Amino acid sequence: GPSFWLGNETLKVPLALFALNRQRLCERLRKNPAVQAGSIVVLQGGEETQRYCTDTGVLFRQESFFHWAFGVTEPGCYGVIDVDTGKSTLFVPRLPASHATWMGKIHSKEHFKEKYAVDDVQYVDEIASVLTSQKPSVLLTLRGVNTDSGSVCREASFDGISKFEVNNTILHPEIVECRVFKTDMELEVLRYTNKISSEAHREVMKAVKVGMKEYELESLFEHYCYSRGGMRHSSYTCICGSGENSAVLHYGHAGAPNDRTIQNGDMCLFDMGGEYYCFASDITCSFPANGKFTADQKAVYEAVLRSSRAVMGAMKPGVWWPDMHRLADRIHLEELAHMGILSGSVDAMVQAHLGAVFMPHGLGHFLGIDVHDVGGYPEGVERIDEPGLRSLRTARHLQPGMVLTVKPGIYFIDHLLDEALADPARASFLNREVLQRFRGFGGVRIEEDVVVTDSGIELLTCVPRTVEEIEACMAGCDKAFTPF
Amino acid sequence: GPSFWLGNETLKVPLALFALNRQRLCERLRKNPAVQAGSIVVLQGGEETQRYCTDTGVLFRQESFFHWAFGVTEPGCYGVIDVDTGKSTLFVPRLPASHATWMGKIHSKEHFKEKYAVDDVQYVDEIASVLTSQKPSVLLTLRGVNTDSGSVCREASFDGISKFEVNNTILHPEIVECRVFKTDMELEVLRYTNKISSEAHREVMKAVKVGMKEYELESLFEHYCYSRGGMRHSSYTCICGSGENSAVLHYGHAGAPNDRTIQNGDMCLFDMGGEYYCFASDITCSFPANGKFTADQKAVYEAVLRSSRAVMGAMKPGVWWPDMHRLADRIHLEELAHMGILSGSVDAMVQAHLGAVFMPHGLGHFLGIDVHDVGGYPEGVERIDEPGLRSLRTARHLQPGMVLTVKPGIYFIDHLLDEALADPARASFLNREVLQRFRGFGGVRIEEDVVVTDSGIELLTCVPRTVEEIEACMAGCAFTPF
Ligand code: PRO
Ligand code: PRO
Ligand SMILES: [Mn+2]
Ligand SMILES: [Mn+2]
Ligand code: NA
Ligand code: NA
Ligand SMILES: [O-]
Ligand SMILES: [O-]
Repeated sequence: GPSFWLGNETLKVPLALFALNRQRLCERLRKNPAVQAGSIVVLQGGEETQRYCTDTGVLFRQESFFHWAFGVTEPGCYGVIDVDTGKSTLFVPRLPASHATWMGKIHSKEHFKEKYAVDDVQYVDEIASVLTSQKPSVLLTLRGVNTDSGSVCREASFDGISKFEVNNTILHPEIVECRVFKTDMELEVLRYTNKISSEAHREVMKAVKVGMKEYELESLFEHYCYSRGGMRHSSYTCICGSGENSAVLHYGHAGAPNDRTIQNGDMCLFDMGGEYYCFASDITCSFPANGKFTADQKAVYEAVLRSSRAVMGAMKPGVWWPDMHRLADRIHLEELAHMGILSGSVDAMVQAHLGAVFMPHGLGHFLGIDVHDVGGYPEGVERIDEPGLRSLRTARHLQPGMVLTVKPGIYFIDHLLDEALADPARASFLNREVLQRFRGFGGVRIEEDVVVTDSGIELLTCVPRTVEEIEACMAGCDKAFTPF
Repeated sequence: GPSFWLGNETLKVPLALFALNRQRLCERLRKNPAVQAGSIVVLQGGEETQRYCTDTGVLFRQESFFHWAFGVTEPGCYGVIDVDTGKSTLFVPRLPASHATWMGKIHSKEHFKEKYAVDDVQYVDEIASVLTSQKPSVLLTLRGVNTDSGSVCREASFDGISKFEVNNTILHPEIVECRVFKTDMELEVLRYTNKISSEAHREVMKAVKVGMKEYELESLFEHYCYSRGGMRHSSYTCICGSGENSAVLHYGHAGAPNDRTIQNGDMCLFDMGGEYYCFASDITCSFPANGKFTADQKAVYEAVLRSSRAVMGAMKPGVWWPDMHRLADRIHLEELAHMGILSGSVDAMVQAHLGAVFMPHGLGHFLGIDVHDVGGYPEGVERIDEPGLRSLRTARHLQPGMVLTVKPGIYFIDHLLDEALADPARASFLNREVLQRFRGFGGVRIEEDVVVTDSGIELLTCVPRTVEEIEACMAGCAFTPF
């Protein structure tokens, strides 16, 4: 069948990938007691947008549920799926003649049918007529709450939909659950996004020089990803934190826009991941700006390397993800004590939630169509009300087919450290004489993308990780490393 | 005073630029007989957004009127200007403690006051209280219609604004008119955006090889602009049309995403412009993919070079922009006749609107903080309902301080050609046997950015333009990323 491809050495993605997602969704819905015969799933694609009130077009990126079901790159579409038969119909915009002048060829419906390997193609303005002719029992539309943003998914609507029976409660948890479990075809794409982003991270490590602006490496990363990988988008805004900025978890946004000059002695924390055909990657590399770890940098870095590898070694089906977070916390505390930053009983440190001072974010999250992927907190799964753990984006147990980021880190964040020092329950663990040395250090984060398998995990990411490997890469020796 | 700067060799932009814009706006408003004493201009800045229902942040780019007045890069702000005194107050978000963990330093109000060189800074949640104490007659807010998008400008609103008298009609025409005329400080930024984008176009011409994907050059262009120019954004989505795609005017969008392989014998039409601190550039270069113009390519290319230079040579204060568009049409028709594509009276061709078959878009437009800048069709300036001219984004007369793109082109667009061939009023001019050879040629566009001066224009763009210059540039043996 047909494939999405951007030529050169980019990945051919079979449109069969999306056909399989539609089949899986129907199979799940048919087993749902709330679903009656003759139901039709109705999804609305994203539309073109502009900057504010201007005619400056914003580059269109498809809505993630719609992409998952159809793989369609054009704005203004709808898509429906007959649950009982699996029959898929794509609705495409009926374009004005002038489109041919300004935007390009006005493709036929048959062109789109062949391109996307759907069963039928119709024009958007015909959706009420076409659905009326099929005499559905109920239309199943998308509405639910994203547990990372708090936003409500946009339910499909069209002229005449009020004449149909519409249910907007059934679909969301079911299509979310399908997205949680990646197919082998989806894993092929995520292997590829990790391949290209890993290569780009290695090029950045080779290119980094003291005196550069952070954004020079953002630019280089995205250029590798696009020109070599066909990744027109990143999965999220690049985080290129040097020096103290490496303690800022989502550094690089408009308010802190990767605009610091990299200094000798700084640590760098570069959290970047290209997106290919709306599939994510998320990789974080930490390294010394000048290519040589100091003793202090090595100690903090290897503490996080230890927790990274311990978690990857422990992950397998049945493991409760919050237990992996607590494992990372315990290892960070052990290593911070071994460094002289902390002293006393590590058991007592754990009981006092001291780990969250140094890692105030969740250990990792689902990854897929969205970098913070859906389904972390389905009904019944509760957020843990403790420091650090409350920021986990899932409290689920691991099962084969899930894709997770594993992103432990240690940071020196002044207001968190100062809170701890003001707190009798935590203050005694801290050795200020040693800690003062790490004020303004920033932090280290080491992030891998992995698949949960029957036997453990498959590591997708391929970047240098030991001190020796990283120093070699920065010296231009990027291939001299061996993944976990 | 303070300046915006992204280090290295990037441009230092004084915040005085925005203070001058605020002064100019107040001066204009004070002369408006409808404006009451004690009026306060109230603008609302852009807010952070995400992709659909996800938590995937979209990189924030400031709303253009707000940027013009304040130069503020942070989301979630408001800004007000006392019309009578010119006093400026910026309102910034009161951030939660956790911002320091996730997003960065929680700057003081004093930090923002010094950064932006405004008269005062307050928190957004105090805007009603602050405005109340100033006892304004009327709040002047922004509402009007953009004549390129047809969208309505988003009017400022805040909790408690209902307690004020608000006028949303006066401001828009006045702040639009101010934006039409660029200050010397604004022109310095537009010289810089043209400089970097010109350099990036030259690098692309040197890098193009047969067999590359169009998007490889989009990527290279944006990388040059960001890494060397500090241009995090482009002014618009890059248009990298090779072969027949060079006839597609806004090629490169998600539906036609710069994904063709460049072939031997193709013409390339690359329309790209980096954005610096929300100031635009817009440059188009046309050239043969293989570095050597054929006879047919040279003829079409030099026709557009001729109209480009003729229009630039005629531009000066008082010139009616639609007359320049018609000048370009007449030149294109003359040249297409010399080539043998057309035969007959060029006068009669013009009367039949044949020029619009080959150039269906407007000759050019205002450029500034938006690439299609505001103010092309103020009240009293009408759109001309004729082929080609109806797509002009302004029908104004030129005045000093206006910044315009000059972008003639000739394209071979099947459905326009087919219409013309069916129409007896136009078909007689077209020589089918010659035209057939140019089906699938694509097109040529040559686009310069210029400023109207007291006596003529100033050219901002600097790329190779003659056939000799282009061939020498592409044969050049500087920018090696990895
Ligand atoms: O938002 C999150 O969950 C991770 C934590 C470090 C940066 N991104
Ligand atoms: O939209 C416009 O006015 C110009 C025409 C060529 C492409 N951009
Ligand atoms: Mn990340
Ligand atoms: Mn242009
Ligand atoms: Na190096
Ligand atoms: Na900029
Ligand atoms: O991350
Ligand atoms: O253009």
